[PDB]
Amino acid sequence: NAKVAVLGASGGIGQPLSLLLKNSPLVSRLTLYDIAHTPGVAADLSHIETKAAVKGYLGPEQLPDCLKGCDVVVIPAGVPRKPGMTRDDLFNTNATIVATLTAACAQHCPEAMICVIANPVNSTIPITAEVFKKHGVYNPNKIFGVTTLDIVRANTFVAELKGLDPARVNVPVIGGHAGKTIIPLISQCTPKVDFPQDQLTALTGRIQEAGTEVVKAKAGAGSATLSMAYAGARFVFSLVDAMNGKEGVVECSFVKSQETECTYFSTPLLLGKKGIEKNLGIGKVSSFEEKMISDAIPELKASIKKGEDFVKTL
Amino acid sequence: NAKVAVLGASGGIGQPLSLLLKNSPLVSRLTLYDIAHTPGVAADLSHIETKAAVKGYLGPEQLPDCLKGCDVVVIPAGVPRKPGMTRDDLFNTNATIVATLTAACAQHCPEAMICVIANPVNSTIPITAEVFKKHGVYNPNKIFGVTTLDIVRANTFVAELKGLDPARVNVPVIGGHAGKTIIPLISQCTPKVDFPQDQLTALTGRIQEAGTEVVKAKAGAGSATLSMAYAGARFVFSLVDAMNGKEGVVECSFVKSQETECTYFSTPLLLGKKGIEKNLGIGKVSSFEEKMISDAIPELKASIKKGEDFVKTL
Amino acid sequence: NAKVAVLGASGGIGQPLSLLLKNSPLVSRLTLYDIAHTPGVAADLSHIETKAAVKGYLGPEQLPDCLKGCDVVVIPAGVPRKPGMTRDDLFNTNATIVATLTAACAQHCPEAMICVIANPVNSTIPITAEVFKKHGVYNPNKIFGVTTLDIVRANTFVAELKGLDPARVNVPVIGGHAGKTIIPLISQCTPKVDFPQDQLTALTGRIQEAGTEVVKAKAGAGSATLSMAYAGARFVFSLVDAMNGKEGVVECSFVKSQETECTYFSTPLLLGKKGIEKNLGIGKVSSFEEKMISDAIPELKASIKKGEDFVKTL
Amino acid sequence: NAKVAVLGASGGIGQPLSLLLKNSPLVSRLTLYDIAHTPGVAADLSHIETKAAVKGYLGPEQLPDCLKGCDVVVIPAGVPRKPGMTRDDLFNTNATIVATLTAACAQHCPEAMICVIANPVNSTIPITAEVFKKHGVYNPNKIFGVTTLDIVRANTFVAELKGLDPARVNVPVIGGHAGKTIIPLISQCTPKVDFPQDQLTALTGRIQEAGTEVVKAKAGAGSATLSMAYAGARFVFSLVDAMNGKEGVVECSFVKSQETECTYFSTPLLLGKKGIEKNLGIGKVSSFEEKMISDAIPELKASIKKGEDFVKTL
Repeated sequence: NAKVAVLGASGGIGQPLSLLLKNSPLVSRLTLYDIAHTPGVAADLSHIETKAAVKGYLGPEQLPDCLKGCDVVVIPAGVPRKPGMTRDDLFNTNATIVATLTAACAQHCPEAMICVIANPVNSTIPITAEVFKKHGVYNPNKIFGVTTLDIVRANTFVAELKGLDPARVNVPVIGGHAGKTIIPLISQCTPKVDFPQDQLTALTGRIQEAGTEVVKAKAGAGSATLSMAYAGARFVFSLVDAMNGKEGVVECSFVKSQETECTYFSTPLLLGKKGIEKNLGIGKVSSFEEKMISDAIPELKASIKKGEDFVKTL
Repeated sequence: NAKVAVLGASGGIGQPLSLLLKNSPLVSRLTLYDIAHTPGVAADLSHIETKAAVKGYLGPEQLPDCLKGCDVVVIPAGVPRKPGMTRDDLFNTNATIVATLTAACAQHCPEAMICVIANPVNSTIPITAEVFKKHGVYNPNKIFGVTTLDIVRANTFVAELKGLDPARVNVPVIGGHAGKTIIPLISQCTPKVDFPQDQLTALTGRIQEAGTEVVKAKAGAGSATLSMAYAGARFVFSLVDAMNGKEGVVECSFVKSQETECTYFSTPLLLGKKGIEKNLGIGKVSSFEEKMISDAIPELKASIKKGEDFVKTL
Repeated sequence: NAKVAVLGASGGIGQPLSLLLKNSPLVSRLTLYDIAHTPGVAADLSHIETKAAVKGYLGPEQLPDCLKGCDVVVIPAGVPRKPGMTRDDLFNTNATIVATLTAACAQHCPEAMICVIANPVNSTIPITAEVFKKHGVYNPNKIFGVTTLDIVRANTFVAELKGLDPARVNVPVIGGHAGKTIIPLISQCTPKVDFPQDQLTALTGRIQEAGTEVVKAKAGAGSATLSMAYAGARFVFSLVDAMNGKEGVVECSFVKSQETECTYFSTPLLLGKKGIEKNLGIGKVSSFEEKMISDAIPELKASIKKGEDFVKTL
Repeated sequence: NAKVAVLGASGGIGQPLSLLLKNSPLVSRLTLYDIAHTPGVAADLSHIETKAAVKGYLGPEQLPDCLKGCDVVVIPAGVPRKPGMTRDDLFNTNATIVATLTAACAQHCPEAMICVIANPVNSTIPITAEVFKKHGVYNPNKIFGVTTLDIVRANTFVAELKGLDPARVNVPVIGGHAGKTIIPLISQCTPKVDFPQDQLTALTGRIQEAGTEVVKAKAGAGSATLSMAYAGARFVFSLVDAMNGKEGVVECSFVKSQETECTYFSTPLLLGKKGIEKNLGIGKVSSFEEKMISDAIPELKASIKKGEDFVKTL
């Protein structure tokens, strides 16, 4: 009986994401928000033979009605990358977007799970947290930076190289969601896999640059949409399952953390009825993986401070 | 184990359809075709953690490679309606698209199952058949006009009026896929439902004009995409299941038919390893439903001849 | 000091057309209307260092304000063709667009010159006329189906074949604006040009199919925009010159006509202070050109009745 | 006689710019380049009844054919701003675009005038210069950062405030093209105008933020396109006129400079057959203007350095 809001539902990620959500028997009400096209998207989806009641909402005047009574809010809203851009180049525009939408969440559904897809996640989660603090309703167990696509990619790339079924591969990925902050823990992969250091370095590099690879491949027509819809759907379903009392639900996500000196960090999280049940931590890692964690912390701290400083000027 | 081609994979229907197919454990290879953007879409989808190998093809030169060894070909390729248009306003453009694509199918994967989504279906299926006849490889048990969205809509609308779960509702829909040729057999609905004639006529009208309702809702941004992807995926999965040896698989579809005076007609079909195993026919219908069939036949025969005459001029 | 309104100013034709008008010393006020994006287009254009005052209007509330006091209204509003479509395939969408916009013109600037670009012109001019008749303000000397791009094309193609300066070439084009109804009168060209038959036939066909040529070349990204903006601007400037009292201003345009049995027809028109001063008629033509007129008449009459019937269904 | 290449001809600026160039009797050959849509744009423009021969080129394989024999190359190519973005956010994308395109210019038409519109101009001109240096063909009198839109805006705003014909207004604008580096010299305006400091400050701020104002007004639909096409065309025509031997042609442009400590800077330039004939310098300025110059130099220096360092990484 989960009530889910999608903010940015008319965009490239938002539409196929809303489809996957509508198709699931976990969702009872699907409220869609954007600045354009939502009524059409809602009409389209409302015809699908599943139980989820689909409602479309349009413009900041209707945003409160979209959020009212929501259990989960997913935020794919945001400007995508063009070839040559870094995720950091999107900060100025997407920071304003996230601050506005999460302010409405703080006011109208403060108890909801907030899942931010909007890049750069390393900065937009700190923004979300500070906005919630401003409204006096900050719960760090309920705010999630969606990094699930990194794990999905890692699983796929490991499966391809080792001739495995990616459905039965699980690579923990930690740190953040940008460049060298993406740290795939191949040593913790199930099933156990052994790559030589040159192949391991190549695999790790491809995981880190996978987003840019897709941006390049689309050649100006945006960034990952369909795989991001898949990964965002996976995360929401995991979260909704856990809220309904499903046990053993573990997902990596960029959250308020005390695992490192970084105040926000991605690690495997046991999810439960109140959101984050337990942060399962970094765990035992190789020297190579330790080196990556060390190199990533400087950029993570910088991205975090950037997001915090943006909210200070509001 | 199925090898599925999606012709028009970069379009509004094509992209979410390709996503749903990539997510399926029934698909082992997914080849995508379009005249633009296919490499970007293929790169996007290839990151998803499922077994299906994804490959993107671009331009008519690469169309043969896309079709090589395919088991099922799905054709969402086509121009969508704008508000005010009838499906027949798309005839000239989509007839040419279907004629070109199905000609490539006849040459390069004649044994494959051909699922045509491109509208107007009442003419484009006749076009497909005549193209296959011209190449001397016409198998009427393997060419399908996808009407599944009509059934999906009928199930949803009946479920909403009776307060049922759409997953437990099954409404046979017969005839064709345009206006009054869409004939929902509410008298054969499982479970049995009783409407007074005024509500039954309103429900019947809603099902018939649902496509136009979505076009009006999208207000220039195309026609049904996400619900059509769902409906298209449903039909493909039913078909692939039946091909692997699943029993009792029944789907309505616009096909070569001897059930009425129309040479092509939509009825529930028992699917199997060779495609259509048995046409289950119209069955017993109400007087109201009998009148709808009688009134639809002239339009169906007209649309069929229009498609046949188009191929005849080529 | 002309006041010009552009209805559909945010579209593919509208924006470059608006630029050309803003750049002209003949325009003192430029009012722009559309259902989206107009404020941004007006803001952009308002920075240009010419005298024309630019104002952007958005939505039905503001449409009357755009039209009040206008000398000329240009209506590029309408959906463009995709490859394989005929101009007639756009009728059912563009008919309502033209009906709505010309009704506002009839109410708010009935004395203005009404220049309809929206296709299919052979049907949308009849619509415009009947709308003006319904409002009791029909002046056939002020309603113009813009065929100017046919003449511009003919001039270019003749000039290229003969190696002439296209600025010194003038080819009358008569009939209508769709395929075989486009009748270039190469026999009346200035300077007089003599082509061998095979070149003459190829030239004539190229002129007739030029729009489809551009649609093909654009491969789904619409139809002629930049050259249509040029041609539309040329026609407006000719109208304004004539309104300012310039002598001998001649333009072909699709207008109410008694030159043939067709109630609307394009011929060279002497323009004056009140619009059409004198219809100069078909004049002396060749046998090849006479046969083209004969072939065009049935299609034109069909297109005209289609537009007339549409208004009668309202 | 002038052969002009437009690199980025299919974009928002490129299309209307190409139209204005096609319309000009100063242009005899027009070559259009982009990575998509160019064939359609070229076909469209090739129908216009002016002498300029139009040809379209698609993809890096055809870029050399586009550039050979060119007298002037204009580069509007580049990603536009979204609301929130600074021009600096576009650096990474547009730097790569400019680096690639200007490398091709240095290889295939090193004698051509190079007019860079792509922002941030304060960095992309340094990129252009260094790329030409690498190929041993650097001519600083032929490389221009197009700042003309700032002058066009200043003229319009001054004219509007004083009720003047903007055609008779001329405001020199110096420095660069980004925020506080845009320095309008109102003290050197012709005709002489007098504003109180409060008005002068607001007018000055209005000119500096004009680009951001349009981005806001377009609300996500890009940045200035039509006015930039006007301003780009103006500059190209001034340059081509000067190349034809017209005397007294003066335009402000961001060029290699020794007028200040900045190695690149915008001031009024006397144009001629060699490109830059003479740099006319800053001239006599007010205290207010002197202060703006002092405050801008640090940012200009950083932008120049940033561009130079980028080329080192290639």
